[PDB]
Amino acid sequence: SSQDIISRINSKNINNNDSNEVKRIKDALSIESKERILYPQNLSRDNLKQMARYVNNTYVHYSGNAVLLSACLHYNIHHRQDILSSKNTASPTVGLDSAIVDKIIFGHELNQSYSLNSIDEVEKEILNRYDIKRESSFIISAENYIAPIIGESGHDFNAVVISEYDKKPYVQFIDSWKTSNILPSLQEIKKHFSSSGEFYVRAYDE
Ligand SMILES: [Cl-]
Ligand code: NA
Ligand code: NA
Repeated sequence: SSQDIISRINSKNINNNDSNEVKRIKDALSIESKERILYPQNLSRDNLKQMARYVNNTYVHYSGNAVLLSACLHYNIHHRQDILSSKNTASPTVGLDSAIVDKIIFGHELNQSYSLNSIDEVEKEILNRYDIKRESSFIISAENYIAPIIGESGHDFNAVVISEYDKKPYVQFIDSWKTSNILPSLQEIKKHFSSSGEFYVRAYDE
């Protein structure tokens, strides 16, 4: 599947209004294809921390862009391998659309949920999907995430359902961009939102 990403990134069939965005992705993205030991089928919380650390290969003093980081991490989780990572030096906020990122990484726009009104409701929706279909990995899009200095802004992050021995499955939120706290608790991540709340969930399906 990594070779498909390479084919799409380099293709000539791109509207030149998108070519700058695609060049930004190309410059940021690294693809490690060497055959290595996979992560386990049943992921641990520790596995998620290692995966989140891997995707964010930005230079010191650069933050990268959450839309690209979250897509990379989602892709890696899906394949149970550290394949994609970002060294993006471009803006954390502007110049990357989730639609273009999804087309590049996954080969299509991912289907988004209906809008959810709180991170609590996100958690419940994800647990519902896990209960019914055992869907366990998602990209979360938030409309009014409070980022340092800039304030309310769109933000993408991840969530994975972790199933530990003899414990109820729980949602682990993962924010590979927020390197101060890459595995926030619900309570912690809620601090970054006021009531101005809108969230969407999406996931890659093969
Ligand atoms: Cl910014
Ligand atoms: Na950095
Ligand atoms: Na935090």
